[PDB]
Amino acid sequence: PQITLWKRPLVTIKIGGQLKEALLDTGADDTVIEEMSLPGRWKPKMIGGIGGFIKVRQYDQIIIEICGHKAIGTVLVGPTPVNIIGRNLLTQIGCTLNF
Amino acid sequence: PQITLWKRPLVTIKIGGQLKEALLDTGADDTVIEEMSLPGRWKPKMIGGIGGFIKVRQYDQIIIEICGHKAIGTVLVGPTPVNIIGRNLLTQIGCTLNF
Ligand SMILES: N#Cc1ccc(S(=O)(=O)Nc2cccc([C@@H](c3c(O)c4c(oc3=O)CCCCCC4)C3CC3)c2)cc1
Repeated sequence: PQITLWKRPLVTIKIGGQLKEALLDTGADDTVIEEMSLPGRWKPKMIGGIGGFIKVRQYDQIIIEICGHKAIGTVLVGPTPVNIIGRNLLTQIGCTLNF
Repeated sequence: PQITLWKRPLVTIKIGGQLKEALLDTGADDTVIEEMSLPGRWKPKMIGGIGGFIKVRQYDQIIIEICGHKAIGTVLVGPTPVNIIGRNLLTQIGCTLNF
């Protein structure tokens, strides 16, 4: 739908069998979820942000049901303070910025 | 106009007279800009990023032209990786998220 930005755009995502809320962040390239157990193999890597870099585990092709729609792609797991849905998944559910 | 998220939603902003590149970040509450000279008096602030917190100088009433549209609000100046345009100034231009 259309989402106004007076409030944090927080949605409910279904991932790895668990429900979690996340923030739609158009600024982020990837999707960073809090430390949790996901199945598969992963390669460790470091993403940087405001404040510095954090070490994370990159799992490939994971399915996420972000707000009623499914999407597949990479998910980085680690010590992030908030669950963030980034560009690599926002494009899959057809999200655009309009003004 | 309408922006698809296949590439970084970078825009040309005009602040302080200089032209700068900025990222439209819907997850960011406030606008954070790399170091520079702005007018007035400031207050201190700490904003929480993915990798931790950083200290910033808050300036209010700053005139700013986000790709054509001119908004007037608070800008935080600090040690950021890239200039971010947050919701405080994104609601001023009428920006929304659609899908
Ligand atoms: N929930 C929440 C929430 C908590 C704090 C804040 S805050 O005070 O605005 N601080 C604040 C200010 C500006 C941005 C941010 C975010 C953030 C990004 O969107 C991006 C990156 O690192 C980040 O920390 C990576 C590279 C730089 C830009 C690209 C994407 C946080 C939400 C994840 C937080 C905002 C929201």
